Amino acid sequence: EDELYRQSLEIISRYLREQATGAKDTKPMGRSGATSRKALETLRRVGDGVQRNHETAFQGMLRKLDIKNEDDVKSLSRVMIHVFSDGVTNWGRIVTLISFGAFVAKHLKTINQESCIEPLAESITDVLVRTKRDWLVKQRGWDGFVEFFHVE
Ligand SMILES: C[C@@H]1CC/C=C/[C@H](O)[C@@H]2CC[C@H]2CN2C[C@@]3(CCCc4cc(Cl)ccc43)COc3ccc(cc32)C(=O)NS1(=O)=O
Repeated sequence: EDELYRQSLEIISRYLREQATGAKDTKPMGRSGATSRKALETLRRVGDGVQRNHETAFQGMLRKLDIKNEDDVKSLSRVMIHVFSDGVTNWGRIVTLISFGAFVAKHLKTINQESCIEPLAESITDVLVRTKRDWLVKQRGWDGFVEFFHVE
């Protein structure tokens, strides 16, 4: 019914949850599982590097957002639209979107608000898919993501 949304949510939710808890989800992927698995391998390799390369800026933005509760987490959609959607789209910026999401997910675990991680992943997915579908489709979706970051 909306295959790109469903697959995006699975990849994003899995990465954020795994980043927060330190444990891999053992459940099978849904449809397009082969691609989703490679997308997840790519985020672990690339997204983890991004959180370190931008550590000071990431810690700074986190502090500025001052996330304490569910209402603070709900406020993030507006900021993501402002910063991510209102700019050039490329894979790098999409990785920063998702990687900073993981950064926030880990924060939510530290403040014992782990229940907000899946809603956060839904919000990120809404921003990504619902504001950049045209670009994502043209760039071959998650297959394109995997191809873009491929290690020979
Ligand atoms: C060179 C650039 C990366 C480094 C920039 C870091 C910035 O200082 C802040 C640290 C977090 C980033 C702001 N923001 C983080 C935002 C905006 C802040 C709220 C938020 C919340 C969640 Cl859950 C996820 C993302 C975000 C929106 O997503 C992006 C996407 C691309 C770039 C920036 C960005 C963004 O600017 N990406 S980029 O690759 O062009």
